[PDB]
Amino acid sequence: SPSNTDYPGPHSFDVSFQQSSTAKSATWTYSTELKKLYCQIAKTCPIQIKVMTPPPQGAVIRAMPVYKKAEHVTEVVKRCPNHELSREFNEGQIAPPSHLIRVEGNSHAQYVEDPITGRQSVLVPYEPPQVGTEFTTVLYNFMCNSSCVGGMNRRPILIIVTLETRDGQVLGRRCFEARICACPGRDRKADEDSI
Amino acid sequence: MASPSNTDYPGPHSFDVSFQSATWTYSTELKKLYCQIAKTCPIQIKVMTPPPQGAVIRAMPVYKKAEHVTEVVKRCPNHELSREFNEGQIAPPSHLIRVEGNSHAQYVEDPITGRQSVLVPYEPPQVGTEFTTVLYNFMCNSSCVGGMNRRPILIIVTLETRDGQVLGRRCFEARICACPGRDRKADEDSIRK
Amino acid sequence: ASPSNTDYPGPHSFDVSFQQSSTAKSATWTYSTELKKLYCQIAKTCPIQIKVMTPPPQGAVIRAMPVYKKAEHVTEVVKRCPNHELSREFNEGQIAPPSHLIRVEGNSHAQYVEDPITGRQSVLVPYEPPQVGTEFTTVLYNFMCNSSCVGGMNRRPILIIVTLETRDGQVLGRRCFEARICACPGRDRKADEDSI
Amino acid sequence: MASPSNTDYPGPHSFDVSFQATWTYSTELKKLYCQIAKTCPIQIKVMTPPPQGAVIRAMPVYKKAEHVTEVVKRCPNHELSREFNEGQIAPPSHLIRVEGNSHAQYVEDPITGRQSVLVPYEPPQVGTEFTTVLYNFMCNSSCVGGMNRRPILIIVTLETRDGQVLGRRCFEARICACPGRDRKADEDSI
DNA sequence: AAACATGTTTTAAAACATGTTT
DNA sequence: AAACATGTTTTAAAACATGTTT
Ligand SMILES: [Zn+2]
Ligand SMILES: [Zn+2]
Ligand SMILES: [Zn+2]
Ligand SMILES: [Zn+2]
Repeated sequence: SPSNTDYPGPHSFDVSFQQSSTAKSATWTYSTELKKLYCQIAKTCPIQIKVMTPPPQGAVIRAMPVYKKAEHVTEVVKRCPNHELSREFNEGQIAPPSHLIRVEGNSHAQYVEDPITGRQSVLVPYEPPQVGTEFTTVLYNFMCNSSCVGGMNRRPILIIVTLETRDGQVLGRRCFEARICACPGRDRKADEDSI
Repeated sequence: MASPSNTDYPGPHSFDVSFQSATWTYSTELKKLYCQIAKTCPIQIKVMTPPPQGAVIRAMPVYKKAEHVTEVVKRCPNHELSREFNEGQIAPPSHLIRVEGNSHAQYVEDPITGRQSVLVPYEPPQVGTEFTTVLYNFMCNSSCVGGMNRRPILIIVTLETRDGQVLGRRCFEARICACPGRDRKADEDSIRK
Repeated sequence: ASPSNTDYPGPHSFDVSFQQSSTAKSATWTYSTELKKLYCQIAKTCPIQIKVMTPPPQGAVIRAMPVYKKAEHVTEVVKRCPNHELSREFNEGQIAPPSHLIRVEGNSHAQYVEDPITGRQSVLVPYEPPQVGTEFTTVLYNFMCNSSCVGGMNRRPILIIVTLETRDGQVLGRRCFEARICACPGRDRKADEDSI
Repeated sequence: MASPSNTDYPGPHSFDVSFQATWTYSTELKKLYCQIAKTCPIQIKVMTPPPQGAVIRAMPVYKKAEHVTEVVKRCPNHELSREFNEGQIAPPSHLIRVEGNSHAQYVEDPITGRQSVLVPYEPPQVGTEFTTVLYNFMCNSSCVGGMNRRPILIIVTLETRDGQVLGRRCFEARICACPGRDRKADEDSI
């Protein structure tokens, strides 16, 4: 299984979330001290990238899901069959109906499965912020609930976003848990009460 | 052309269907069948004069709400592809309704309408029995995402001539769920308005 | 492969049967003919009646071998649970291997045997014709574990396979019956009977 | 010698044991009902600190005189089974085990053949009034080949580094499958 | 024999988790 | 949001099966 350890690296690589409009019906929200994303299915979810020094030539940003619990860590993470086949969300998408993670607003995006591992992940060419901007924003879409039967089956997962050299050398990586449910607002308020 | 009829039609042979926290339960006041997935469901047929020759009994599911009637009712992709319940089995894996205990049961998909149903040759009751019994199995829960997506359905059991002329028809709503007992009681209190 | 359990009267019309089952409510054993099943308390002696219609050959023998009833289990040898196999109780000064489920009492020629390849255990007795004026040759069997013995039969039904054989193990006849070794043969039998 | 004593002896340090489902304890019957292998928390209390290498020993013994002389051990089934015996520092025969303490040491008396398990005594955590010991019982009371439904008593003893007894408390233990049911049973029985 | 004892299974009820409707 | 809907899990109670005690 692939690494899931925070490694800031040569470019002080960092992922973070802009304000989580606590406005009850927020499409997604983020608990900082839980290191957890609460996102509704398919809704676009902006992620912030910051680097302390410019990265290599044609560096890239990969996003890969993986289960949290040790017992499942071995098993790939993809969309449950119901979702993989159903008409919704698939319409005319440049992404394979199996991949749980999609990037929005980037035709340079490119999805991928590893012949060997057969693990699914989406890559995007790193691109520095615009003038007077501190972050590079990447738009993500998560295509199944963390409760789809025939998929995550209510089995927690976490996203492993990593920065890499055009040829796969790991320049940095960060990780957060992701529960994609119907009420991120409520499921977060509650999670913050279990303690 | 139009969506299959759902009006009761006793017909010339006075065709009627009836039912005897168990595997299922039937509310007569709501004409609705509550039952667990894949479990066996006994349905009682009754006629008052023997039906014709190759007379058959066909069961076909169809959505209850007008908003959905035009969509064929089938199993969700999950269940249709799963190994579970489809191992040794002659029912095409997509068919919602199956019949167990009858080797003559034949599944059919309309070449034009694409509708799926399962027929059984009609046979009179056993000697001293008043009912011909048919054993039905329902292969998806009503809530199956990718399938019925909790849209209510009606079962349309129809007595037909060897060549598909309808001789009788009875209907009832079917709610395939995990706790027929609970859910039925729910609907019952719901009207306790 | 798993040994055969089909009745085979054979050339000598070999048959097995049981005398009165004395019901008594507290009988040490009882046999249901309609279920071909023997109900009997552990260790208590169990008389079985053999009958032939023509004398068997020379060193002809009678072998009794237990085997699981259900296909799911047929391949597992039937032996005593570890508790009983190690206990002093019953193994006191016995000539019989402490692991063997079936024993025969009252016969010094009885010989226990474990198949070197199959590992199956059985007990043989040299065949002897009935006493003068008697129609049956009687064999006294003892069953050393209750059916429910954890670590052993674990409530898996068994069948007893009594077989008439040639001095060199060629089978001449075979009869079978289910055996339920329990604490209240009376109760349990009545149970199975009401059950149907 | 004679069979180990079972009389309560608070001793100089006012040694006492008590209890805070997987188990339940009846105070009126001084009897512990609990499932096999499931963890059982027991609360020790002293009023003055025990000596140096002071230890807490737990030893099972039959309750009825008819049986007191027989060592209490695991039935052959459980003693040989792989189940509960895989990676274990406890000898597979010992009825009583302690979980969560690497210093726990099992012992068999060379002469009496009795088995028990000791744990070095340690004062409660700061702001806690009880030292807690986690006990596991590895056979049901009914185990054929073992306890064969003969009731037992647990004898938890506070001892000096060299086995001089400083305090002793006792309680009956019934290891079964439904502590709840069985306890209610004994309660109605009276 | 009848009543009990006691581990297992079956059934029933609540409680959860989480998506939808009002 | 608040209430509901609905499959899963947890807990509780009965019912079994079967050996022991009275
Ligand atoms: Zn899905
Ligand atoms: Zn389905
Ligand atoms: Zn045994
Ligand atoms: Zn044991």
